[PDB]
Amino acid sequence: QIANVVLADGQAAPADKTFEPQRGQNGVTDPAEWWEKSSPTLNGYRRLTALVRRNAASKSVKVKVAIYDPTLAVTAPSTASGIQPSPTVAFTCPVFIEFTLPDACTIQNRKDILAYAKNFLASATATDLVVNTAPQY
Amino acid sequence: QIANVVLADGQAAPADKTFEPQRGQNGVTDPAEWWEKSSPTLNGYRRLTALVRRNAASKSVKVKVAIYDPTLAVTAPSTASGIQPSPTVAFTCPVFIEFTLPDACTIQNRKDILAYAKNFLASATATDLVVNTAPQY
Amino acid sequence: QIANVVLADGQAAPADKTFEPQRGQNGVTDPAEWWEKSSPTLNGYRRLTALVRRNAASKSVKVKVAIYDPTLAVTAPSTASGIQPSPTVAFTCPVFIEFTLPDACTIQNRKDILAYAKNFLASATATDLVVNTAPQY
Amino acid sequence: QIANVVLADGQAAPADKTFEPQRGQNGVTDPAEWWEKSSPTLNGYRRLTALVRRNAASKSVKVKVAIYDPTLAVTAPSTASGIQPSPTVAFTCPVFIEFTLPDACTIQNRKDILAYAKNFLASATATDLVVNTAPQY
Amino acid sequence: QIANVVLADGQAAPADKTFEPQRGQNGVTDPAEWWEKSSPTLNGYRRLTALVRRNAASKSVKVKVAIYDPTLAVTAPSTASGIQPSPTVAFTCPVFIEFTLPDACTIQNRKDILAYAKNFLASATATDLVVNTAPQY
Amino acid sequence: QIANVVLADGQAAPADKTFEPQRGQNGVTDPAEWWEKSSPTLNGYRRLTALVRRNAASKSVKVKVAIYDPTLAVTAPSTASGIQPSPTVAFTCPVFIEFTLPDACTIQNRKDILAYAKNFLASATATDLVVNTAPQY
Ligand SMILES: [Ca+2]
Repeated sequence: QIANVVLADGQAAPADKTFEPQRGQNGVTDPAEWWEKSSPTLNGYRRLTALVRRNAASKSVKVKVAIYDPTLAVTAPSTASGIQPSPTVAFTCPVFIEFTLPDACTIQNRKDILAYAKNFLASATATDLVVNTAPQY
Repeated sequence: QIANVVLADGQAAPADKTFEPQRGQNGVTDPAEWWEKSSPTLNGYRRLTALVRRNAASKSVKVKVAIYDPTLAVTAPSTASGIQPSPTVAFTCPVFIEFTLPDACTIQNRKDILAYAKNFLASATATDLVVNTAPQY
Repeated sequence: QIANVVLADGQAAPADKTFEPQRGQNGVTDPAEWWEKSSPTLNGYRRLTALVRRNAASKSVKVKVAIYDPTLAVTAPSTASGIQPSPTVAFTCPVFIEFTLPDACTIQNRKDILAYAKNFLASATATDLVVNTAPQY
Repeated sequence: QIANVVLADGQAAPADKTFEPQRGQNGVTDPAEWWEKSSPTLNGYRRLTALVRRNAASKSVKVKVAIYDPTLAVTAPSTASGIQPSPTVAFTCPVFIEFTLPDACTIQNRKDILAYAKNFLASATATDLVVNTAPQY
Repeated sequence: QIANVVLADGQAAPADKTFEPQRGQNGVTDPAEWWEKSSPTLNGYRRLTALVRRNAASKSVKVKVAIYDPTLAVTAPSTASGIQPSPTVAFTCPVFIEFTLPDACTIQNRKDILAYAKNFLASATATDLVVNTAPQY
Repeated sequence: QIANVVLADGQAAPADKTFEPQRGQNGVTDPAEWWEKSSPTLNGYRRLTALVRRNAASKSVKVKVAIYDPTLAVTAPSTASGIQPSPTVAFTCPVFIEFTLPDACTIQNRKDILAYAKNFLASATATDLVVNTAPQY
């Protein structure tokens, strides 16, 4: 069932960011969505989308997850020819994650694949890969 | 620099699977690759690919990671009209992970996004999502 | 083997700027690269590239080194958009250095040529040449 | 105006090599040139060229320096008794150095870039690079 | 990762020749290379290249190794007094070694084939073949 | 003169596999060949070919050696014909070795090059290279 999810950010001391749910997954067209509600306006909310859809062509199940972390732009009180500007997004950092699981697969295989993903993302080589934006020479 | 990466599988007690490197990332066309070497033939090797490529159109850096976990099929000593069969793959479970990081982003933003990914993948909602193949109702 | 390089800027009291290795050279095509990471964004990094490449045509070995020092443009919050733009580079100061070493080249000759280069660049005539942008009339 | 330049060669104790000014910088067309004039043949004169020219289109100042160190060779070793083989130029070790300084450039930026160049060339990584003939892997 | 390699030359008592790693294997494109760096000239460096690449079409792994031993020659014997003739490369003795291992290949088969190669090269028939320059009639 | 060659396979306790001479080399066109005769049928023989050939173009002498180790496919009585097929080869592991020896080549240089080859193939880096199919990263 759906409840908010708590993700610890990247710092010395992690600070838990809570994503409260906004949508349940309906059918396979619509993914379930979670919003952080940290900043005052919507543009500052961090987003989490998750969709489990069965693909009958491949006789398999797909799992798509997305994490959108937006950072707002630095504003100024005096905007040209008009009003003080509403807060806007300067850029946003996404993660996309896609698991695919065939129909003939084991519960053990699913646990294997998920643990491989989480342990790699913890691993220092993934940290080198994303934080330093560096290849593997 | 490149060294093998150790990922703990999904069990009661994790069993470390070691991926020894086979390729370094060359340019942006070619991703760096790691092979598990657990099974006797190649088809049983588990794979890990990682590529950091700068996309100049979006003025940003992309990071693509893939984990391929194949399970072999159950063979029989007597194959029709010929020889005992070589081990073949029955199916394979992949993860794909894509980070994108704009040029104007902070080291803090990169650490944030990676920690969000790893903490979610550890989270029980991600476990519900992949292991049980269940939506969020 | 690759390891960060520490160069001292020109001032009253010079400061050690450390170029951490961000990409190594394992092939002949693409040079090795070091990134400073003083500024918070990728644009503000100081760069150092170094390629050693055997040229079979001249039966020789070329060594190309480049040092890029960018001066980030002062970015103020927009007078028109009210929205401070992502940090940009107003201009960059490069050095390019090329050594060529023939196949019949003594270790002593290599030491000689590197010494002439470094001692000239330290020399007050090189200072008159680059710092004061003055020729020898 | 123009003055001869003395550089320390690479040895246990550096031996000052003096480059006499044999021609000064014409203007913006022909670079200034200095000649060591140590060897008895004109072959073994070491050379130094330096030119400072403002590219008005690019609104910048280019500074080009070159150091030419020749190594000679005779058909057969010298006897000091009869007519002996005149020496050929076996090879030449050049350094080329180029600075480019945009027109709206600080004197402090010029000092910075020259310092980065000279401190790097003194650095042991530059020594591993050029003297040892080994790239950074 | 990559480590220098020491080979015993042919003499009454073998003299260990150490090949330092001057460049590692790029990926699947450029082989790893090792340099002896014993002789004073760059001519007399002995070379070792090794590349391991999976041909995906042929479903196999190629392993290519090459050993380059140069022998130098001067126009006239050295005097140690005056300017002397720089040395030319008289000739080079290469070995090329290629293994191909199909994808469905046993680790025991790999051990077998490498053992056959090494034991043969140690064998006195290989010695009669290559050292003595005499075929098997 | 031709005589059988005895090579030791890689195992716990290595076994001497004897290649009996089955065809000698008396001409330059076709190499000499040795057959193992372990298996009962011709397909299961291990092969060794060796050609020493003077190349007048390069004023040199080439030596080509090849070792073919076939792994016979497990042949079970037909599931369809009920008739076990004649034994076939599922795959084969070759080694190819090429020495080239110029006309001006010292006996000592030949000993050197054969020694470098054999000692490298014995070397643990060669084992990491072929047995583990791993590059030098
Ligand atoms: Ca490396």
